[PDB]
Amino acid sequence: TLTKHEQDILLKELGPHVDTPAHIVETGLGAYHALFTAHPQYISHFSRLEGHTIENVMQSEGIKHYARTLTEAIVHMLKEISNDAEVKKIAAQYGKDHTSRKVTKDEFMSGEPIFTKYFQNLVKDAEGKAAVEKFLKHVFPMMAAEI
Ligand code: HEM
Repeated sequence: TLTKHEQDILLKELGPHVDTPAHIVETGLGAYHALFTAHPQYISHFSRLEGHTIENVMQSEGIKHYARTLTEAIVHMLKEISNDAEVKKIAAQYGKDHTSRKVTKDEFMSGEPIFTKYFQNLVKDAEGKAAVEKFLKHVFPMMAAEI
């Protein structure tokens, strides 16, 4: 399980990106710009991104909705990342948000390297970039097991 120290480093270094509603949305938008630039065929899987392609998805109203839900799901797991039983419970809930959707388990896991690089570019030092990678490597398989 991640240590309380690692939880503290993550919360401290990601704090300026998740401290206001506007910051939450800008952090999420960056994650989707990375995910869809690598895999633009994933836009079609999200119901509110109907009618859009890579040329115009980032300007949509629907992408702002998912920017908040993705980022706030991540911050909920970060807040409990040193509590093994709670983060496993939370991650199971977020994985279950994907079971009946159009996304495959392989597509879901393809987000790991993209979100790791993106979130690592938001933090300031190597310790925090390593914690971001450890965090995502721990929660991605918990969520993916529900898919
Ligand atoms: C850190 C990893 C991830 C987290 C925490 C996460 C979290 C979520 C959450 C909370 C929802 C529900 C959205 C809502 O309330 O509207 C959702 C939906 C969904 N996610 Fe993820 N997700 C992650 C990775 C991915 C990846 C890599 C994909 C790949 C395409 C993906 C595809 C989807 C799809 C297709 C939906 C359903 C959206 C709809 O049809 O409106 N997720 N995800």
